[PDB]
Amino acid sequence: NNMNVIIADDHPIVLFGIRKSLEQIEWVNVVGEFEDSTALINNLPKLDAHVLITDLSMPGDKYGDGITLIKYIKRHFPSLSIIVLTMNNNPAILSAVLDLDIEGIVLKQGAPTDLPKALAALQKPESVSRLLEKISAGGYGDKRLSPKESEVLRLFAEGFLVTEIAKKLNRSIKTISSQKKSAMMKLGVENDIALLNYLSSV
Amino acid sequence: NNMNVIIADDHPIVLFGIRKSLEQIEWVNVVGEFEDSTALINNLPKLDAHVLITDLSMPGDKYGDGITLIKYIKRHFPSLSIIVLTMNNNPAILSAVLDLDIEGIVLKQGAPTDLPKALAALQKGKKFTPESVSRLLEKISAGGYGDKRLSPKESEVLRLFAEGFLVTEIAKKLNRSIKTISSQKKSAMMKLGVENDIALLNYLSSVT
DNA sequence: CTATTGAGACGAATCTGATCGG
DNA sequence: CCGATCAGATTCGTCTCAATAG
Ligand code: BEF
Ligand code: BEF
Ligand SMILES: [Mg+2]
Ligand SMILES: [Mg+2]
Repeated sequence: NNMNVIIADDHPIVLFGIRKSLEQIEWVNVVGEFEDSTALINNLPKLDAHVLITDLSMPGDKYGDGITLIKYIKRHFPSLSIIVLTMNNNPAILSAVLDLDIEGIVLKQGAPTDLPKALAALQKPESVSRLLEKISAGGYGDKRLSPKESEVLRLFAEGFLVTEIAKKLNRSIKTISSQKKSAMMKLGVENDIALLNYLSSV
Repeated sequence: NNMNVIIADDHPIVLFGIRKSLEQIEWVNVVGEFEDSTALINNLPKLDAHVLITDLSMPGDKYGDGITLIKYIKRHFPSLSIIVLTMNNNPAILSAVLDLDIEGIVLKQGAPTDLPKALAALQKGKKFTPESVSRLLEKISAGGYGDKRLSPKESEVLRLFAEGFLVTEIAKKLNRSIKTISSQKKSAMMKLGVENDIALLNYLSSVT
């Protein structure tokens, strides 16, 4: 059958890279290419699209990025299937993204033919099973953050401050401080540096 | 006239793109596609290449990631012109990356025509510093202020802060007040081009 | 001029204690 | 129970402002 796909990446090289690879599949039609959440959300309605390809680390003055956005897309566009596609390889972040009950995750650091492997499944997941098994079978089942906790442990590595994260996600500095100091408690780290080391590696 | 190109990026979707971006240029010939800095080095002598388009942030066990690697390649593989294509948006990093005699810097956040125009400079023998790059060059650049040279104490503060120590601890630890440590930490971030603490720590990862 | 060093004012963050769900 | 969410008090850290001599 015929699907209509939206591609939402902050890097136009990767964005051209995908559309180039989705020319090969006849029944696939790329009906747009956006480079921020505000652009994605503004022209989402105007386009009849069954499925969307998005990334985690993206700019968004309004609608935010990552889990904050995936829930917002799901909320104000439930009709639309969502394929996440992230450069991030941190089990703690990924752990919370998998609960969202999205159409699938293709990793940016996975072989190129995993994206075709995703759309093949969604037409008639498998992709969302592998990581969940691997993540758990890697000895990182003791690193199961909640959505909020990941959605800070991402933004805090992006470089956004706690005051800044509270203003962007419409909570208080202390609710974020809670979710943050909670996150490190779940990971087993004490000081900002040690957290960023358990975020840099995995 | 024609050349020989290498591409090295951990994300094969980027690698798929970069390769397809140079199919548009008839006189360019793609002669390598590597993901890591271990594979890239082994096959460097085994191929006759005149240019490399490599990403800073990639996995490396034997050889480093970022500035440390570009310093090794400039040392061991000196004939080969390097263009850096990275998702990094850190003035301090990019700055220290720029001052290693690299043919040109392109960004992943930069427009798609940037890599063509960066090669168009290596076609007409010169560099392309895009809008997006120049925008970050503004941050670090000020008027004098020690010619952006860190002081003996400032250097000592960033070191400990990078070790994992807190600022109040360093105040007790280095014969002075919190004001002096904060002052000298904050002060030293203005010189390098960083603004937050996260941006500081990553610059003090590249210098390894 | 800067460098090194601060004091007081103010923000930026952590620490209890409390308030409602499956 | 713990999830998310906050309002006190209190500290960590920064900011405004300004002093030492080199
Ligand atoms: F920046 Be995304 F995680 F690909
Ligand atoms: F993440 Be890489 F530096 F492009
Ligand atoms: Mg990104
Ligand atoms: Mg990379």
